[PDB]
Amino acid sequence: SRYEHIPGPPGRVLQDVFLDWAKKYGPVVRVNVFHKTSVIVTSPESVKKFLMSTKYNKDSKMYRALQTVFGERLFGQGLVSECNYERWHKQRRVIDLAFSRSSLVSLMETFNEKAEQLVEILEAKADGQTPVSMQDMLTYTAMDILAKAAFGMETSMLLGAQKPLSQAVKLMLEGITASRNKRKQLREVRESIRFLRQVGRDWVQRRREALKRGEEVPADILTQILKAEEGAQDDEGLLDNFVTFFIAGHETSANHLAFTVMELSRQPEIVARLQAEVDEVIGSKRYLDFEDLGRLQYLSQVLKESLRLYPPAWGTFRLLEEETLIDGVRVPGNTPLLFSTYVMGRMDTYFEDPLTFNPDRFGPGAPKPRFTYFPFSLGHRSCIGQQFAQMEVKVVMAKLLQRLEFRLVPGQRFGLQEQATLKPLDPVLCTLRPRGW
Ligand code: HEM
Ligand SMILES: O=C(C1CC1)n1ccc2c(-c3cnco3)cc(C(F)(F)F)cc21
Repeated sequence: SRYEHIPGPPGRVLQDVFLDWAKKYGPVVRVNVFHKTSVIVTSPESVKKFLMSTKYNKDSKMYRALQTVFGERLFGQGLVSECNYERWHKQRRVIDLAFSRSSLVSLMETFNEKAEQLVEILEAKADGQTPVSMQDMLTYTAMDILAKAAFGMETSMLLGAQKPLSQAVKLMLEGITASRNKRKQLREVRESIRFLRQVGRDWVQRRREALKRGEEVPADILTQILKAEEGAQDDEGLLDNFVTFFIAGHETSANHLAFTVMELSRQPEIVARLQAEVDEVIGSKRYLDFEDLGRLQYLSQVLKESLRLYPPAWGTFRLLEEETLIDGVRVPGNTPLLFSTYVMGRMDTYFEDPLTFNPDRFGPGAPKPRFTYFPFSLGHRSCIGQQFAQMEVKVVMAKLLQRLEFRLVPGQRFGLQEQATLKPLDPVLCTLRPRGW
């Protein structure tokens, strides 16, 4: 009853329903999300007010399904799911060191090596006939990159290894979804979460044993994850961040790559322009240097436009503590506010012809979106891995565009699914040819 006065209702996803309601009912709309009454806020004035202030913190109730699933601790109080400002700030500042310019520049070797491995695997299948799941292949690549870059470990998913680990991730993601929106499913989800935490325990032991033997350990994300736990009573905080980074550090990047390949399959002119750009910047070089990344300007725009229509992480929640007027609507105290870059990206009020894929929206001369576009969120709780992700995806995309032509298999859909994050409903099945053919 406390919300009844708020405007609202009395390969398609829940986010599409929210979009329809925002269009119908205005910038402040009552909705049910994660079993809780929330208010979706879609004015840029509100995005700015709430996201750009340390006064507004995440609503812990809306992160429960990341913290724990079916009684199994998952992300716990890791960097994404910690909602206490002071606890978050402490760990954020330590882990930030692993995302410095210099830290990220050193990762270019890993990015290049895994992208090269992917391209070689794909080239061998480029007979214009063999169907290849680009969603699967890009997910394996993202996983392999993350494991090496963040933890110094070789998952070798591109070689067909670690199928149990692949299964564990899938079931865990299904578990999050089931929790927030029987006997065998619970068993499989619980065991999957325990498995992921066990991988953490194993890899942490390997790190600590290497350090004690005085072997060479390159500073990485794990280094800082350990540093943040220096004098902790147990390893539960460490494992929280291990799992957080293990999942967050590949899942959204994989989704973003899959969406981009999927969309580009019906954009031949844009693809021809991307092919030309890659040809001009990197030529026949096997390896992309950091300085080459900045020169791939058109690719940068395509990837931004991809995130406008297809943000893997659709938004975020803040807790409104006290009754506040939001865009002429009285919103009661102790209310989750939902911010969605997905919704705002598809609203004609914010983007002309919103369903048109147009990289020119992000052109040098173009007016930059003002608080209407946030695929990495905004403010203090923005994505720590933004620059990491932007670099790795550019390396992967550039090498694909350098070497291969993709055709989406007829019947493949462009629809979305929500599985904790947004991703293509279909496997992005393509046939492939070498460039030139
Ligand atoms: C294209 C790829 C990516 C997208 C679209 C993305 C998106 C986001 C978004 C929207 C948030 C805010 C989430 C919230 O408010 O609940 C976030 C936070 C975060 N992301 Fe990402 N992300 C990406 C890649 C990565 C990578 C590569 C890493 C790690 C290597 C990562 C780790 C994190 C972490 C740890 C947070 C929590 C940050 C904090 O609260 O201090 N993400 N990301
Ligand atoms: O579920 C939520 C919230 C409450 C809405 N999330 C907020 C960001 C995020 C990320 C992520 C952020 N950067 C990289 O990955 C990943 C996932 C997961 F694990 F399901 F894949 C869930 C996420």
